[PDB]
Amino acid sequence: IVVYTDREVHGAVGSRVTLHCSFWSSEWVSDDISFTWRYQPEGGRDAISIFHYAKGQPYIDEVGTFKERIQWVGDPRWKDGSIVIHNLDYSDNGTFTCDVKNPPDIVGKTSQVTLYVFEKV
Repeated sequence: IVVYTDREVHGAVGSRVTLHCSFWSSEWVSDDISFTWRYQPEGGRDAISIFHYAKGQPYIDEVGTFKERIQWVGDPRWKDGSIVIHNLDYSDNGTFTCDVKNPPDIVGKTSQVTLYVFEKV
C-alpha cells in the first residue's frame, strides 16, 4: 500500500546508478504485482515507459532513450522492483516514476526519484 524510492540520486558519466523501488503492505499481498518505470526528461512533461515487469517476466523498451542500458535487479518475492541504468550520459537527467500495481485494480501507487548526472561523483 506504500511505495518507496529514493528522493534524488547522483550518477557519474560513463558509470551506472541503481534506481531503487520497493513497496510494503500491512496486509498479505500476492506476487501478482506489476512494476512500471516511466521516465520524464528534465524540463519535459511526458512520462515514457522504459521498463515493465509482470507475471514473473521483465520487459525492456528496445527503442527509447535507455535502450540497451536497463538492467532488471528486482525481485517480486522481496517486493523489490529496482533497476540499474548503465553507461550514463549527461542527457539522462530526469524524473523516474515507479508504478506498482495489484490484480484488483488498474490504478497503481507511484513514487518518484530524480537523477542528475555529473562529470565526477
